[PDB]
Amino acid sequence: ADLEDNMETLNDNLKVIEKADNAAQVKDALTKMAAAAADAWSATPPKLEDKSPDSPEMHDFRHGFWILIGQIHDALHLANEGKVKEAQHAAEQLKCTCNHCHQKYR
Amino acid sequence: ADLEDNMETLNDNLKVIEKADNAAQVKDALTKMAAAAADAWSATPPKLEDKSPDSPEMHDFRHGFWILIGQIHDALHLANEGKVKEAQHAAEQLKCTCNHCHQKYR
Amino acid sequence: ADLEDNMETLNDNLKVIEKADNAAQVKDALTKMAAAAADAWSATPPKLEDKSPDSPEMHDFRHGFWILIGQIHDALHLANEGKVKEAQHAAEQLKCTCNHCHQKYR
Amino acid sequence: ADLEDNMETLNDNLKVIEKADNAAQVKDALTKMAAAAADAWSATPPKLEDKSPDSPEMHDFRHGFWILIGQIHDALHLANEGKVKEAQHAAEQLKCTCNHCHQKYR
Ligand code: HEC
Ligand code: HEC
Ligand code: HEC
Ligand code: HEC
Ligand SMILES: [Zn+2]
Ligand SMILES: [Zn+2]
Ligand SMILES: [Zn+2]
Ligand SMILES: [Zn+2]
Ligand SMILES: [Zn+2]
Ligand SMILES: [Zn+2]
Ligand SMILES: [Zn+2]
Repeated sequence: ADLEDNMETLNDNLKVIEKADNAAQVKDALTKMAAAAADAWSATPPKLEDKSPDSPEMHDFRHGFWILIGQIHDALHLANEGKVKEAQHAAEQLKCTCNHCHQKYR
Repeated sequence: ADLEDNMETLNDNLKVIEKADNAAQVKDALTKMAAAAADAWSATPPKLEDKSPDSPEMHDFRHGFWILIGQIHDALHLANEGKVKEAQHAAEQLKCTCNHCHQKYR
Repeated sequence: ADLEDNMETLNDNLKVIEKADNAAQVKDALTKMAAAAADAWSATPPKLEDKSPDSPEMHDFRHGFWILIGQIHDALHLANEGKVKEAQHAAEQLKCTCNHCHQKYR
Repeated sequence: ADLEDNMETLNDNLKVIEKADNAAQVKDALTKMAAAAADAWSATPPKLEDKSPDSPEMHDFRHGFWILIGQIHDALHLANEGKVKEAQHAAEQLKCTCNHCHQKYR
């Protein structure tokens, strides 16, 4: 697993999608992101090691991945339909979710 | 890790919600189901062990957990809102997802 | 935009989906169901005409459609992917939602 | 009915959340946005009047509302729970959607 590695996968596969040529490239990218995001679910981050897993921050931290997992789920559907541009637009809109979690837990 | 133990978690906890006397017991059990479902997302079941990880069956398999994870998410909100009975309903409505996936790959 | 006709639309198109021969027949059916569900969202059922629209019953009632709308939304993706059978399965799975709402508000 | 009636409500209720006091003020405003979005789903904007209802921009348009509705839905929960801080957040993340869909039809 490892949290840092999962974030490597996310950041890298997002870039690919920004400069992807076709739907197939977008599928493969989003699919790998989905796996990293699901894997990162139960990772206790550095800045929350002193709290209980029952804490609001840990529930809020896990809540962030629910949002990310859902967006990728739906974004992959667009890719499967051959809609490269609206898949790329949805890939871009993950950033709002990425930034929100970082801004207060990273 | 073990997919068998992930289903054990999902089953056991679904019974816990079935008879819970307060929100805390529901919240906690739902949280355990979420971690299990997110764990099980990456797995490869027995009937598709030899088959490729990129097969239509495996795409639907992963998709089934995307639905379950998404339902567990909304249920937990309902529990967090103190709406215990509605969370218990929502937990019952998961069975459509459990059964649909079982009807085939189990 | 009557609630009875909206429900007539849901039930009739659910039958259409069961015996559909192509993706477009499923797409069209789901789109009609999507409209009926979006339309019925602001409705008040006979059992709660008396009650205020800000009551818990109406929140839970309206919330029922959020789920149905969400489920239809997803099943339409499956239809657009050419996954007709899985779209039919997802349609079959809607009845957990249909029955949950009827078992109390019908 | 009426597009402009629906859309003006969305930015107005945003400004309540922009600087609200409590879960009360936020929970109310969001529910009005939930009714505006569901009513807007069926509507046809002026720019793509000539294009078929089966247009791929009508689908971009409709799909854009499924995401807004879905995001409203989640912010509403956080407000019910008493997470007034996080409901604003989540309400902040709605902007990525608004301006995206606006980057064409507005
Ligand atoms: C929480 C809910 C998060 C979401 C959603 C995303 N990220 Fe994240 N990220 C998060 C944490 C707590 C950390 C710190 C890891 C650590 O051990 O310090 C990160 C880190 C990254 C990094 C690396 C930064 C570093 O200091 O090493 C990257 C490159 C990164 N995150 C990218 C990223 C992307 C692209 C996301 C969505 C598309 C995303 N993250 C979501 C917490 C969370
Ligand atoms: C696929 C998308 C699945 C979903 C969603 C759920 N389950 Fe499952 N389950 C699945 C498989 C492939 C199997 C077989 C595992 C094996 O190796 O035999 C199972 C098995 C179970 C079991 C039996 C436990 C065992 O001895 O292996 C239970 C009790 C079970 N599943 C429960 C369950 C519940 C409660 C679910 C949702 C609420 C659920 N499953 C979803 C595949 C999938
Ligand atoms: C509430 C959240 C509901 C959901 C979700 C669904 N239905 Fe429904 N339905 C609902 C009500 C309150 C009523 C009664 C309408 C009235 O004024 O009497 C209905 C009614 C129907 C009917 C008509 C049956 C009758 O007794 O007259 C049908 C055929 C029907 N509903 C079908 C249906 C289907 C197929 C749904 C999902 C796929 C569904 N409903 C969801 C409230 C709600
Ligand atoms: C499409 C998928 C849209 C989304 C999502 C949002 N908006 Fe929108 N908006 C859209 C259109 C096509 C129009 C033009 C309607 C018309 O005929 O005038 C609008 C208009 C507005 C307006 C009115 C502007 C004015 O006439 O002065 C407002 C205030 C507005 N939109 C706000 C708004 C907000 C706050 C949104 C999300 C939070 C949002 N819109 C999403 C298309 C779409
Ligand atoms: Zn979608
Ligand atoms: Zn777009
Ligand atoms: Zn909900
Ligand atoms: Zn209920
Ligand atoms: Zn889906
Ligand atoms: Zn199926
Ligand atoms: Zn949420």
